[PDB]
Amino acid sequence: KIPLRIQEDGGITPNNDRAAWLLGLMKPADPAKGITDCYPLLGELEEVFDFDKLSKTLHEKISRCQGRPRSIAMAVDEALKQYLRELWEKSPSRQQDLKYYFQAVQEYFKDNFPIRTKRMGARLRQELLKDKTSLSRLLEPKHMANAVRRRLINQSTQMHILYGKLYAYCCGEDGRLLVNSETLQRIQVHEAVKKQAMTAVLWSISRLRYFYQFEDGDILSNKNPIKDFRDKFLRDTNKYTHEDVEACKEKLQDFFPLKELQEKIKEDAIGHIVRDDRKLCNQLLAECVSCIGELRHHIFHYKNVTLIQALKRIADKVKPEDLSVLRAIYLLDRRNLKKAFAKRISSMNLPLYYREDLLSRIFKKEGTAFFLYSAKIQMTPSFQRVYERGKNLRREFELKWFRQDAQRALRNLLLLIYRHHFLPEVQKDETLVTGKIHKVLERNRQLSEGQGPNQGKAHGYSVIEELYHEGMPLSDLMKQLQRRISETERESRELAQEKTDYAQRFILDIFAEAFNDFLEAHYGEEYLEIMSPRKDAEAAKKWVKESKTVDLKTSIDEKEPEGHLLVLYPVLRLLDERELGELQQQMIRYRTSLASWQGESNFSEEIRIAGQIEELTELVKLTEPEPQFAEEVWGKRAKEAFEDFIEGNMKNYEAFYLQSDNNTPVYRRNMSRLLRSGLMGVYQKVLASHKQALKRDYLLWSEKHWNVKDENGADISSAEQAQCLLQRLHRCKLYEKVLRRLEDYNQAVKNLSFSSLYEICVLNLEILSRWVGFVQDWERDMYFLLLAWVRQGKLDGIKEEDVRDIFSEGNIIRNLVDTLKGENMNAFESVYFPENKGSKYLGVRNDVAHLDLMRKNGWRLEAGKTCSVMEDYINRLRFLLSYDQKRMNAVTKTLQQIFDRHKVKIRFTVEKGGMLKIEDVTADKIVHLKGSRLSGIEIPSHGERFIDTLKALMVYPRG
Repeated sequence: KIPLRIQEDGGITPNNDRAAWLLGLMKPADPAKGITDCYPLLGELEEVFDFDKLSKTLHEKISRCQGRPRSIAMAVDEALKQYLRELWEKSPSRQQDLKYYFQAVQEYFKDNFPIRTKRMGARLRQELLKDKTSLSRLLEPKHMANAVRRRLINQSTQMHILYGKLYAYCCGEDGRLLVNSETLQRIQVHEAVKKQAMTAVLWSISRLRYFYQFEDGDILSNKNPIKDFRDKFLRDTNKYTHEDVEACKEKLQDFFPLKELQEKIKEDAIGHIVRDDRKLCNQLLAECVSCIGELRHHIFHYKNVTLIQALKRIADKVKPEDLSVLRAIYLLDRRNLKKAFAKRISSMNLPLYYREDLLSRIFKKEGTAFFLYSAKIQMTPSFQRVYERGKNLRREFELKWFRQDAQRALRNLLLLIYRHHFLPEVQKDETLVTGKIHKVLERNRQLSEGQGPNQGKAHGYSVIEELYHEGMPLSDLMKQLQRRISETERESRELAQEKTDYAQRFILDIFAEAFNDFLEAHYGEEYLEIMSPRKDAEAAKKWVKESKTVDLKTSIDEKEPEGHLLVLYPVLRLLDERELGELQQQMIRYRTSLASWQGESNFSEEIRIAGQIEELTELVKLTEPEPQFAEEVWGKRAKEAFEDFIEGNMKNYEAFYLQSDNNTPVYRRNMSRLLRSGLMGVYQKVLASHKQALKRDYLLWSEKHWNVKDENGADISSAEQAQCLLQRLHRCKLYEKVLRRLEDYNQAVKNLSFSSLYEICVLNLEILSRWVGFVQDWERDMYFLLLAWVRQGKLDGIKEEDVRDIFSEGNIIRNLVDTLKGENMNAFESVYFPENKGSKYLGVRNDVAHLDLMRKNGWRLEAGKTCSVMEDYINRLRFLLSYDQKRMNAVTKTLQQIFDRHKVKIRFTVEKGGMLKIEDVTADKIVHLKGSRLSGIEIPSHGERFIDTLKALMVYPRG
């Protein structure tokens, strides 16, 4: 049962004694009164509960355990139960509160002194029990009393948040969602999509700050100072010279297609605006502000329970009539779906490995069924996972497919058919996927019988066979498979991974079989040409000239863009590829969850609109502008962004930057991506004393001439021979230097080509995006916390309306301080951690939400501070998220996961007062020839320069 029940008169009543007890725990007291504790009942209980005698008795019991962690744990638990029992017996008047208090202390002692060590944390705690200092600290009467209080306080806060969400959704005006068991899941799904949508909005505002060259101010506000600045921006010739105009147009080009728009109008109402460079930039920026500004103050607030309803409301206010420039760009990019696929084909070396006749055989065949984006539902595997599983399934067999730059082109070719042609047909008919289920199931049963009886436990598809009969559609079984994943994950973290693996393992098998069969029925004879990759220089050149003939099929109307979809376009076009993917997956999860529901609203639009948004996301990704340069552009932003990272002068290193064009011409693809991210301003100040392009790396690349010889004594003079030599041994110390030389060669080429710097730039944006997500979780939690406090008369002088003004006006930190005064401010501050006080960690939300780390000014400290900038944010963020646990300690857990993804390791040390300091960032150790014969060769996954320059970013100011 849900611990709260929604009444007919608008109130909410606890559904259990524990719920009411946790609801009534908090009772604010003003500093004028003697009471300074917001939880006086806890004070009375800790006065009753003598922890000194507990500590003394437990120490005496442990003294006879001879230091054995298991014996110590048993002694503590028996003495615990004894002491709890006489405390219960001699205290009859307060038994109800004591019940929950012994529940809390038992939970604490079970967490710290685990009886059962089937989990890693329990084993680590038992190992820590060996240290005398650790046992002495854990036995402290006080420390052990404060932690018991904190566990009770955290439960009270979390139960109060549940009150806020139920009132905000199911009791606001007319009960938008009927109260039921499924209510909690529906609210979580609605909140998840909104926060991600809000997260994408904050990333777009950074670009507006970048374009206007304006900071420390709300660019989206309509007050007289800021509004006047934007209206006359880039208009006055006296203040904004033509060179200033050129710089702004260059930044906008990386995101919006401007040269294409100007060319189209010249070939052919709004021509006067576009023909002038000054007016085109001014008008386009203003329309983005109007769409983003109203989008910011619509996702939250209460007239729109769903994100879709918030989009319709903005569409009515912001019509396409004043969005004329946005409409023109939308129509151009939708119409330019011919070139978009043409450059996509060339980008993956497709025409430089295959002839035109075979390429036209697949794509252009009496009208193609290549759709831009299928309505593929959640859990459908991506191409990469199925391809890796396909070869592994072939590995044991070594079907007719999944056979083995040559392999890169084959993977790229098979990706295009999978995601553009195979999936839409799977959506139409499900017999391709559902019909192949039995073949996978029968194969695994034979595998199980091939093992010993002692190893045949936990058959992989045992549960799947129970769920599966003959007749359900793919989606229905897909819902069934997802149903088992969600239900089991709530039971145990250990079994969640072991049972999410068996579900996904079957998922990879079933899709591979259908993909193989589908290819036979459609191509048949072009098979042997597919895996016959032939290099051809002249083939690529003709495809570049003769292009823009391949066609795609979309459901988007070609004449009238819809009102709601047009609002999203400035937000989507101002995001990077990493952010676009994250938002797209949320709509897939949102739409899929909606389908399983049977709510009494008939929907019929949320499902339809969500599919439209996903298709629009794919269109934006394909039509990404690709301006090479305009001759002078090289002697511009591109030049004044990397000269400080290169030793000597650009006159040197001429051989490396003037190689064959291929896919990396005189302009580096990485060098263009670094500028687009907008972080080069930060790196010119932080990583200034780290030369990315050195002479030592250049000398090693050009003058190759290794002393190494082959197995026959012949010298190696090219990396191609060594790679063949390295792979030849793959299929003693002589090959020690062979792979070491290649690894040292790779580090030089990665440093010179700026591929090492781009790795950090992707790494840096992953850290920032996670911190923005933490802020969104905190902001929505405080909204529901204050909402419940206003109800049932817990806050004073704060009416219902004032809370909505704090979180829906701007500068939440400022309004929260002003509105909450005296008792309320003290009551609100009783949930966080005073670990190192500071009394200013609430101000880190502005630093994260506004993305101050993406600017030169944001990378600065104060006189008092000593820890580095990255170390500074972590401490405040941990304090900010200290209102509840898990999230507080997830700041460093996700940071380690992100570094793990890049094959790097980071370590943190606990200082005095709980402050965390970065000790070192060490590279991983990838092993080749593992286990086989000699001990596995250990080599770092990254070079010396990459680790050193990554270290400086993490500790910019100092240690």
